[PDB]
Amino acid sequence: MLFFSFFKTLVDQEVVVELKNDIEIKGTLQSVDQFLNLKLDNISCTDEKKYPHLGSVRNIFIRGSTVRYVYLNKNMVDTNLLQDATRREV
RNA sequence: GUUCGCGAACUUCGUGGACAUUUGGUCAAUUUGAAUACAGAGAUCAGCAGUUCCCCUGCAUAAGGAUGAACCGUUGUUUU
Repeated sequence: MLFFSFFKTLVDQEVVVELKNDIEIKGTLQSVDQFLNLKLDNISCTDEKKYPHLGSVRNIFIRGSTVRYVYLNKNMVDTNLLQDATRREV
């Protein structure tokens, strides 16, 4: 519920998502749910070989388990609030 | 006395003017114990940068504005 909240707080965000099977895709995050899935608007290029065989796909739904990271910058994410939340929880 | 003019028989008589003078004119230079010299030793043409003041142009520093750029940021067996 902490992490879900955090994800929600990142609504409307151009972020790169590296998947398990060598798939790195950029996109503007829209919807966030209990199991941490990502629907990204406007799919753009990150790398040439790793980026998968898509083109006209402008909207996607990433399965939450298959993500390795969610590549944020240092100007795109919460931190000591998260820490506080963690502390509060057991 | 010395010249120029005119009257009478170049020559001479009768005659009217004019007749000072010197200072102010030393080549220097060198060889002398008068000779050599011989007037005395860079020119002209043309660039460029400098200096000052201005104007433009580009950069730098100071300051001081104006404005842009998407989008949210931080304190009982499949997604654990």
